Amino acid sequence: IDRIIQESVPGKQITLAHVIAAPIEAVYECLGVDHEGAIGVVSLTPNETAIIAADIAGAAANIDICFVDRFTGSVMFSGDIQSVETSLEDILEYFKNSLGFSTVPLTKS
Amino acid sequence: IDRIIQESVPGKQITLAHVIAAPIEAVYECLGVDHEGAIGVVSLTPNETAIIAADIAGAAANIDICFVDRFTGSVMFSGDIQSVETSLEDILEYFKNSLGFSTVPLTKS
Amino acid sequence: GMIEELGKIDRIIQESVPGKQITLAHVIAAPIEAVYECLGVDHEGAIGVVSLTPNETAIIAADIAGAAANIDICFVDRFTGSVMFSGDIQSVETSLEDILEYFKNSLGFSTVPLTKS
Amino acid sequence: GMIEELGKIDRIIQESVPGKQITLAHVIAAPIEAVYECLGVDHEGAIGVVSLTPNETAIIAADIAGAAANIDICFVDRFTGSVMFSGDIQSVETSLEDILEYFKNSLGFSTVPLTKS
Amino acid sequence: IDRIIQESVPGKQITLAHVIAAPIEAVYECLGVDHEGAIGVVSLTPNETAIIAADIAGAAANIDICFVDRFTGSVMFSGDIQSVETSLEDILEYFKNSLGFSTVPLTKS
Amino acid sequence: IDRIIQESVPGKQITLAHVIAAPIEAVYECLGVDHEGAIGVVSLTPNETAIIAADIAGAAANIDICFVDRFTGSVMFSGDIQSVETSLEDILEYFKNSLGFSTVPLTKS
Repeated sequence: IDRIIQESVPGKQITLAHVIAAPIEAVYECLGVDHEGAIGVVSLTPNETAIIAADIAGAAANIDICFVDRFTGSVMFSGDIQSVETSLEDILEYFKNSLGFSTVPLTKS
Repeated sequence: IDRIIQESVPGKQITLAHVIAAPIEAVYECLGVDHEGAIGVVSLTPNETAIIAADIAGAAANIDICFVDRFTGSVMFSGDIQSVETSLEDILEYFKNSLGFSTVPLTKS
Repeated sequence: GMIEELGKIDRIIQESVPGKQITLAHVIAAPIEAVYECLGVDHEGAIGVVSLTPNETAIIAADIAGAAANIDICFVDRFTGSVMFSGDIQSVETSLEDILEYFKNSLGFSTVPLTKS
Repeated sequence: GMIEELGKIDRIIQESVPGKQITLAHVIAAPIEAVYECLGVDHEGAIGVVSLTPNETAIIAADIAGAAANIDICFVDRFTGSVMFSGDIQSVETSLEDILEYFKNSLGFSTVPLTKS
Repeated sequence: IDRIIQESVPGKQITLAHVIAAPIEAVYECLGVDHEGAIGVVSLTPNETAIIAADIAGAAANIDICFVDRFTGSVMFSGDIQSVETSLEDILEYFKNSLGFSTVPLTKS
Repeated sequence: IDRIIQESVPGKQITLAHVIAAPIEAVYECLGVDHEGAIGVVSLTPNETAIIAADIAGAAANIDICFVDRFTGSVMFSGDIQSVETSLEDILEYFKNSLGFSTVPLTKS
């Protein structure tokens, strides 16, 4: 079995840019939010970029930030489906173009 | 021994999609749940996808969500064996077909 | 940067996912008093210790252990992927064997042998 | 195990150590109200955000930032390797530039460019 | 830049088997122990093996376990220098021979 | 994209051995220390070696240990610039020459 030294640094990636269009009651309940609208879910690396993603999403009409987590690199936000989708697009486009991030497709459930 | 720089990012994978058909008493007690029915257990990466899997499980079948853990990337839920298996199948199908995630088989004990 | 350039250190992206493995399935036949005290358990019998990946499989291993033999579960830890349980040596070994056989034969996970101290 | 054998998945030992890198040196010029609220800071000025490895270098970056320009440190986090600070846009950019130049030129760390939103 | 999927599992290794022969006061103070004797320090992977190492060390004459940490994979114990050294040797020999661990030399400060 | 199994173990490395010669007030305040003298900062792997580095630092020179963190693998200490530099030098020499660890230069700001 070969052995190597791995110098570990964070990559630059959005691994999830997702809208739950019509969450079930239990999902609203676990976030502690109003049981209305869609939920956007973002996974980012490095984790500090959560605050940047939350700032992009929360600037848009109809978007309320549910939480910004710099410890896990996660953002969740609420809005109508169309607002949530375009804010996910704003995040993907900013991070791809400006920070050279690897990105995933916008996904929907 | 050589040295390489590793840019660490989360992968996109379900590593466990499991039903315990007839849990022992100690296992119901560790989850704090009613001592009836089957338990479904899911391991996901990136961890934020736990909320997506919980939403699919609750919409797929008459199950009770035990917890949704975005910190560990884990979901557990309860219901009759058929209901829990339906929920696991719907998670695995959606994550594979719609998210392009790596998946595992639906496993049973 | 300078360290990387002058060291000619290469760079790769690694997508991290958990593997599927039992890395420890161990019986302490006759624990010392301090080990029983650290688990907060009765100072009698053997202790079984299991290390699993991914960590959520701890609850599956605990269920098999308790169904396999007359053991008392000490803890089931889905945060660390760990299970510990207690009982007479033969019961603890039976439970460890049943965990290894299920994970190897039904799940196809990588498994270590049963080890004893 | 069966999954590994039939998938012909190879196995390597990786000795994990931290690298030496700034992965983020970023100014939010005009934060939204919710971002100021999440940091618990005055709702005025730009925010600077730094991601460092190894995480203990957060205190070094905070010291440079505060010495470089009239900024207010929001937090210094040696557990996550993170620094955030606030001030007028030109002060926040000066502090980020001074962090990048010190880490690149004095320490030889890998560094990203200064980024703006 | 190449990209690979890393299936992460714990290795089997003792990375540290160390005796501080005559700790300074501050080191005794940080462990909350009597300011006498040497300190043995063990780093193990997987972390659950801390309990096995603590059982081997604590069985020996003169050894008191300071702490056993299954969350970090760490053990610290106290005794006279010679007892601490032979207990570190007992741990290294058990884990190398029985569990096939990679091991380091016994080190001393 | 190919897949490999990575057996993860800690490496043996000091990644930071740093003196802040004249800290700003906010930095003394974040550590909760007297606003006088230099600060030494050490990053170690495996994390248990923090206690070994703290012991060497305290025995090397007239320094005050701020914290010894075996959870993060970190040590910080305070003293006059000469004392702090002596302590960092003794840590780097011992870890390189006696433990066979990878080290970094003694760095200054």
